[PDB]
Amino acid sequence: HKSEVAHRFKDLGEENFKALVLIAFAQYLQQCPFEDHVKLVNEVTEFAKTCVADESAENCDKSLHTLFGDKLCTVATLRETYGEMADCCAKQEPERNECFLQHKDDNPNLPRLVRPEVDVMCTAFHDNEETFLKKYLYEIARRHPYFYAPELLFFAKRYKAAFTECCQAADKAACLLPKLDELRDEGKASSAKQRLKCASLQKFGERAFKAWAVARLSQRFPKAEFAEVSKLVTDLTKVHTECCHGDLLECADDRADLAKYICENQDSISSKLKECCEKPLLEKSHCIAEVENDEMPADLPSLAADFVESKDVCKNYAEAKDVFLGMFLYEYARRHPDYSVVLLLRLAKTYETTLEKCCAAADPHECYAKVFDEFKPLVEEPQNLIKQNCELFEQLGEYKFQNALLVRYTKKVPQVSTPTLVEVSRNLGKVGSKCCKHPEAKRMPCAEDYLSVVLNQLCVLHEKTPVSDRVTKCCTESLVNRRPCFSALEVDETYVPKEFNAETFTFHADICTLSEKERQIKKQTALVELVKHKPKATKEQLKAVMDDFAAFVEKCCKADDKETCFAEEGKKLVAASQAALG
Ligand SMILES: CCCCCCCCCCCCCC(=O)O
Ligand SMILES: CCCCCCCCCCCCCC(=O)O
Ligand SMILES: CCCCCCCCCCCCCC(=O)O
Ligand SMILES: CCCCCCCCCCCCCC(=O)O
Repeated sequence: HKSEVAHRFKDLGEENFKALVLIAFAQYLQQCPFEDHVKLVNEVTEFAKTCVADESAENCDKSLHTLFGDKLCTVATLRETYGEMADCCAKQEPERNECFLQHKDDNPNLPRLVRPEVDVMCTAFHDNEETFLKKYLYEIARRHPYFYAPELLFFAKRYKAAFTECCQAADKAACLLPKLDELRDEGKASSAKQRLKCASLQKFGERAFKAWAVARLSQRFPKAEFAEVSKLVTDLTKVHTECCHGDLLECADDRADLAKYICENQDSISSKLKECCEKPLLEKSHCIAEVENDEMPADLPSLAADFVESKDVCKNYAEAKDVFLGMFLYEYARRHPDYSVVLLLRLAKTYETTLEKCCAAADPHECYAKVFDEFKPLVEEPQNLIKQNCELFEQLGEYKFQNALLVRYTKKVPQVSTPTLVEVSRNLGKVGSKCCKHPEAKRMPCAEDYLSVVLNQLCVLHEKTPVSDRVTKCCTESLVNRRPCFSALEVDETYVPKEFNAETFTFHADICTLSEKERQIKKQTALVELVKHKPKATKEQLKAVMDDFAAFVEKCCKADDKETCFAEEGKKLVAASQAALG
């Protein structure tokens, strides 16, 4: 209407409004105390209500941008705390807003946010639920000022439900700790996934992005016509482009518009949207993004007629190459919800390479007659990797699977740090356990998505402290080529072994009184260092050692003296091992 603020307040509801205002202020004023933000929230909410009562009331017809920037510029310590950010206030909109946006600090220097003990958390949750949760929301938003505010709200509500259920359980910790871990990991991945999509857009351009959206939306909405998918791809590309620039309101409005269009057109798109489309504005976009794949229509024909048989392939291609490739991609993807999106794009690139060569060659239709054959080994490559790795997972369990991976990747890239090798290997093993309990139909997209996050963490860490030319290569490739680049890593025959360090392999009784988790990580750290010291060590030779180390740890955590069993048996274990592996 006349009043954007009034209109937001009506659409979100007072509770969501207050939480979004808190996140937004926290994201821009990363260094003000919680109590300051509480007071800004209350003033803004007060003013909002006046508008709701009367859109003609004073100031109620200013833009949300103008109101927000005005409010920021009234912060008394703005120059003293934020330095050059206060210079934004000398500008008029929209420059002022742009200026504010650029001064968000993606790397604030704040202490890590520690998880308190369970009884401490549950007690504060009971004694003042609202401030417990809102102060958490503030601590998180100010540490991640680009994280999309409504998704951050969706996480906050899941935490609230976590505390609600677990703080009244018999074993509070056993209930609560798994949920907090799950949520922390989902959140960190979700944020790493937003960042990664924006970086890929930048580096690879808008056409690769559109290719990716085609494949993905085509899998999702297999009954939509190409021109409907193409339309969503164009809109989605705009949404993601604007959301990467970072203005909350511009991103939210784009996301709302698309959700609305989709909901007004369910019968052209998918039959699984009814639920999402009935949800309030706040949750619509999010629910649609997560909607399960529609059913494939059923009597769909071979792509042969259109894409290989037809006289006109080269004509139809030449007339609009991306549209033709896009149609190829659409028809492929909609028939294959069981493929990774990156597999579909390799196949599209193969087809494109083939048309480019064949359509300019002596006999086009002869030249590309056999193109679909090129696809077979690109499909089977990941399928067979999934079966080889998942069989290994079933034989070993998760922990021993992680150990095999640790041995595996240490030999390939022994220049990687141990903590990186250990974190990534543990994490890849978690992808094992997650995705290998899916049936075939769902295995490839599972791995793609979870691998995408682990192999991005790997790349993130590594480009921060570079050490392997091979890893930097795989990290700087197209996202299409990232994972196969990693699967092609070969043992580093060039590697000079690490020199023996007695400390590295000295163990104390404190390890008997460590978490299951933390003991594992110390055993896995030693395993890596064992491989880094004896890289040519054999599978039988490694297992001999592990079996002895295992015996050792039971023995020395089972005695009346602990301290010296660990020093005494230790010296013995290490001696035995150093001559077993020659
Ligand atoms: C109608 C939307 C445009 C779709 C363009 C199709 C391009 C398909 C083949 C090339 C694959 C690009 C993958 C990449 O380089 O990241
Ligand atoms: C005395 C109260 C003055 C009212 C403050 C303005 C309320 C609107 C807040 C808009 C927050 C959105 C931030 C953004 O995306 O840039
Ligand atoms: C699977 C596509 C269905 C379309 C649903 C529209 C929502 C996508 C918006 C994406 C960009 C927003 C920023 C983010 O939260 O990552
Ligand atoms: C280089 C010779 C010193 C060898 C010392 C033994 C190192 C043992 C670490 C093995 C990790 C145990 C695997 C496990 O059971 O979790």
